[PDB]
Amino acid sequence: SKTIRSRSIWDDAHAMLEKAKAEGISTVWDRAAEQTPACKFCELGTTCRNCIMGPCRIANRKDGKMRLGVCGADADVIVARNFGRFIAGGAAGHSDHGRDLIETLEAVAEGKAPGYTIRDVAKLRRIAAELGVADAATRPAHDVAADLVTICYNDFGSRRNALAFLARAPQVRRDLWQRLGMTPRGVDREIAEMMHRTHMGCDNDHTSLLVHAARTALADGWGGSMIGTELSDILFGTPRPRQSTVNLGVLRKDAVNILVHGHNPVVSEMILAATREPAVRQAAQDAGAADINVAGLCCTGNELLMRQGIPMAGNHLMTELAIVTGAADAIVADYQCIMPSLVQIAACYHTRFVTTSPKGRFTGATHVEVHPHNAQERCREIVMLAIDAYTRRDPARVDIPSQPVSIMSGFSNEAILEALGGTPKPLIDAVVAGQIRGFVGIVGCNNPKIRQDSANVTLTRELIRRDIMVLATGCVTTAAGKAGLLVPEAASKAGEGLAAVCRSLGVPPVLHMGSCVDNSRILQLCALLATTLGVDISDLPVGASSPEWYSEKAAAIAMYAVASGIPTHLGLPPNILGSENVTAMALHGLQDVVGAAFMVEPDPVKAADMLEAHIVARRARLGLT
Amino acid sequence: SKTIRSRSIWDDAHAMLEKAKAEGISTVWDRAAEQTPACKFCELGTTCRNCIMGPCRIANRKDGKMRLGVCGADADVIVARNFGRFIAGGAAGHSDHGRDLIETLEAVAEGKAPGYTIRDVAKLRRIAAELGVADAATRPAHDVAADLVTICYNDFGSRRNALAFLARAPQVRRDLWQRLGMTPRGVDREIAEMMHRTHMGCDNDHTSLLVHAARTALADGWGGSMIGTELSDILFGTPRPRQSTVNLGVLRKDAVNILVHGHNPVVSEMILAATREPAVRQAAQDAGAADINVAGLCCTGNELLMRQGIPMAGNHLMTELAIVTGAADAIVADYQCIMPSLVQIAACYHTRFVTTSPKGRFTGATHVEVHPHNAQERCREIVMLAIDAYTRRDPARVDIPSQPVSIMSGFSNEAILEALGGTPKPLIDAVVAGQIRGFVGIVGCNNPKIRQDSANVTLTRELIRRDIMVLATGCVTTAAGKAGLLVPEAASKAGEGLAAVCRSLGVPPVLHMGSCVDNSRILQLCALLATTLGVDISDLPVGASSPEWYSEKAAAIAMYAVASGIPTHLGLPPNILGSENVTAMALHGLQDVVGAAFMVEPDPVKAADMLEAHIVARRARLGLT
Ligand code: SF4
Ligand code: SF4
Ligand code: FES
Repeated sequence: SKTIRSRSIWDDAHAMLEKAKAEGISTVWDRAAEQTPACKFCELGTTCRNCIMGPCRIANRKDGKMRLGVCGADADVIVARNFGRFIAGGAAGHSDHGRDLIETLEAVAEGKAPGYTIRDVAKLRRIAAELGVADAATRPAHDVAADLVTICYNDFGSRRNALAFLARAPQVRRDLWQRLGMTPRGVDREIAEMMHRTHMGCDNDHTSLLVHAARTALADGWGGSMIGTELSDILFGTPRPRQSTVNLGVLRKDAVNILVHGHNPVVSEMILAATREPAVRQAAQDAGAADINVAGLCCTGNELLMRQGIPMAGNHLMTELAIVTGAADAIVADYQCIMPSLVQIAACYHTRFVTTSPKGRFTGATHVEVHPHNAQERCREIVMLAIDAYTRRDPARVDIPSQPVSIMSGFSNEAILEALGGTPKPLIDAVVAGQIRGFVGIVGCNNPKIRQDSANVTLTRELIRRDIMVLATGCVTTAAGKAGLLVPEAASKAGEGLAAVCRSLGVPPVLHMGSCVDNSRILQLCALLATTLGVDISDLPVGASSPEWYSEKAAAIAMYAVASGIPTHLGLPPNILGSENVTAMALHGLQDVVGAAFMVEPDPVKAADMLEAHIVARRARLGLT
Repeated sequence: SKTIRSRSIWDDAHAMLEKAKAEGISTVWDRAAEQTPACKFCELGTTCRNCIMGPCRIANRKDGKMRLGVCGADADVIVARNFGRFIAGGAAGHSDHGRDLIETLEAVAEGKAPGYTIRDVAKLRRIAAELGVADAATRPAHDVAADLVTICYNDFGSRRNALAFLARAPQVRRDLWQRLGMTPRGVDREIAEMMHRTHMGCDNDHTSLLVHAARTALADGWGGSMIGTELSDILFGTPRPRQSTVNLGVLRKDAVNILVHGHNPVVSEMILAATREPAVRQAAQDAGAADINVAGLCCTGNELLMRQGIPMAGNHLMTELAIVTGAADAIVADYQCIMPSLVQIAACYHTRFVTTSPKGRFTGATHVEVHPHNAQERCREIVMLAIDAYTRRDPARVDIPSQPVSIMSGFSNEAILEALGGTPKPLIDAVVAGQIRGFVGIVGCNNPKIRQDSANVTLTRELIRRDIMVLATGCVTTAAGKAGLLVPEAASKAGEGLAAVCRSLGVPPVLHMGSCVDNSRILQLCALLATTLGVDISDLPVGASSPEWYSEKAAAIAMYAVASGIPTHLGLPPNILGSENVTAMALHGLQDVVGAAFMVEPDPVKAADMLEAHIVARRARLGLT
């Protein structure tokens, strides 16, 4: 229908929205329509529930009433406090993700994690030496792991002056954070101090609350997310370039289709291993299946895509539609961005909805809790549930749409530097020469307010055309992939400068750099370039963008990009427009403080113009053409 | 007027409300009226702002729409997540409070905190030995302090299985927390994990979220609050019984009046020490003042009351009215419960409003930031500001309304056990004999929804009539004090059994046990009694009540009281009544799990009936009349 066509740009999504409509299944778009219009105070941020002297709303009335809360807080404080807690929720998701990776590596170091090993021992020694472990190159790998585990855990403590990975930032960027009071000291500490500041009668200055919001988000990018990325590479291998496929067509009628959903790869890496055991493959064969086919959703799909080339089934707004195919025999979920509607839609079919984390509980789900010491045993049990669910699949309701699209994935910073001969010198020369005018990381989510991936794909096309290389992470990866932009042949869709560089390296114009925690790879690349050139990150021709973000995590990623000197664009505004002072600080004031600011622009073509203008100005300050 | 009469039960509050009305000064009651009626969805908790697919509201509509959020969360999840963040904000207040006391003690142990010492070396050695410091009885005091600092910091890390002070709870209670997965592991970790669970698509089971809320609150009472209390006694002294006074009459017309506001006594102890320096006193008398007069507000006033006997000017809803007296020459604030309206009301007078913590910033306030390495220097500077403001006090607008009421304060557990001869046996004997039928800790705030202190005083009167001893902390202290119930002579207002025990020990029927962190003193006392009798805290004839609470911290205290087996009464409900399942869990379901539950009752007499009934049932299970 006209309505179905306006919800997404993808054929596989349209087909499933027709199927869901015919079957009477409501989707995220339907509930988004119901929640429209939204509460004007909640939209603007001028509402507060932090105590039961309230709840309060700030209104502009003729009689001057309701200008302040019961405690006396004005709109600036109330909007800033809400935005501060919004950021802290996002940093906390990445905080727990990074914490689980430390526990897993500690379990490996102690020999209490059957089925886990240190896949990349060379990276473990490099990271441990970088963070100061003594004799990281020669001591036994388990000892080196235990000492890195200790360094990581101490960043989750309250005794550090600065996070351990903060050393990667240029000295000028560290001096700036120090003068401003933004230096992140502890991953959990900043979140706790934010929750304390936003309590009634604590931090009642909107400038102070936003400064600590930056510090909280910086504890994510250079802490929770960076620890998660680096330890994931140690535990499961550093990504290298590889081919794979994307979209709902990666589901097979003839196979047990297991969709992994969530973020943490500690579970899905063992799910994948259980599917390869001979006895488990025998059960699938005894059930009439040709194979066991694992496919990814959202960031845990990105994780298996970067390290294993596991095909990605879809991104955020594709998750419900993947069950509508009738071929999803099991959804295995850990945490974050797993819509509870999946439980009800799975109940419409044979699909087993299996939760695996103590933090990711869903009423009505099948809970098989997974920890490092039992993951190999539990994941074997979970795949068996999927094989059993496969036997009850109704074939008359199976409709897997579309043909999978080829993609190239696995562009970690190690892979990037390897493709350049080992140093960033060829990369820097291309920028100086003007072949690659700059880099933009397009990151983030889908959002029902925006036609699915319309802004992600348009902005990607606009940027590579202007010789601006795109680094894609998160749910943008699937948008760039389904658009055919994640393959080296996509250089024909770039400008002459970017196309020529890409064709000499054999890489696509859009580099898939992983999941949402892997946005720390972009911080690492930016820090590595600024240090080499002897400048700040705010001098590099770079930018960040999330045209269709939804989550608190995307807010925290955008905030730590801005606080790190990266001009960051958002397609939709946060719930802050009720305060002009907070809005001006987010859009303009931060430029005077951290060298970068937020941009809110729903037109992806204007967004490309704005990101390009920042790049052009930074190129001028570097003395480039 | 009739309106002024309905806002408070006290004459000193009535006089300042009459004064503020003639001077055209809006108070917290005026703003509460503007915010009434409140938003229904915010009141019920059935609104969510956790992502920008929303904001969402859950409504009971005839057309069936808006039953779920955009992500699919129902009312049970949305209300439970809101309550979880509500609890986390309260636990974070106490967390940063305890973290600051660890920092002060560490600065003292390092010799980098002029003017601070270890005023109770005896308690330092006892506590450090209790938590496992080697040779704590004989090693140098600073060395023992450094080891206790390390132990305390580790509870602010992520490597422990249980907080250090949890060993105080009886084994049966620790085994229960373990089976339920409620054991608090890290003060900051539980807060960070709660913010992760409440992110979209993580924890979507209201039972699970509520269980982690109890864990998050238990990390407060047995962690942040208990560390804050014990380290404050080590740094500033263990409280002992002493006489003092309460209400706005503690302000002197002929003296420089410095009101200390907030929670942390690291500041106000050095403020008081600054007013006792001879050269500082000479400056006040050279300015025309008879002396410098320090008086307390809220919990930092409780701290100076417990350890120094400093008179208390008032509690929560008295803070604005204390400036309206015209005699408040300076307000010294740290953090929590400091209404931003105090800056505006101080601007109506000569009053200087001074902030001292980097976490408690107020636009327009005079910021003199205090840290252990410069507190002695800065606090002298703050008192000099107070003397200078005193020279500008307009005498025609001064109106100190009442005569202070005598109180007795300082009833730490150490003081209680000393009064009993060193063992709990005389107390246990009184309870077995029926002279003291039970204990109820009356804790918590004021709230404009309830006539100030009307429910606090009425419940306190009702409980001591029934031979139930009351333990008072927080802003209840000022209510019980102004009603004359904090002196030994108040035994005449108690039943025959409690009066006899009180006259025998020479103590009041209401024992002031300190600030809001000092509610950990109540947990310690219950744990000591349960351990001595070989039962659970849920077997003791005990109760908790906050008849006029408002803050997130009061909610957190109530949650860890219930989770520890103490039946807890709230005069007003949290924003949870939009979910019957969550309300039934808090009011009934928790009884089957932790042995206690919440009670919501705005009638203080019925609150006494419910509290007394729980105590009677527990006396029966112990085999008592
Ligand atoms: S903190 Fe202030 S603005 Fe927020 S609900 Fe409480 S009284 Fe209202
Ligand atoms: S988390 Fe769910 S209920 Fe809350 S605002 Fe987002 S979509 Fe709505
Ligand atoms: S729902 Fe209460 S203000 Fe938006």
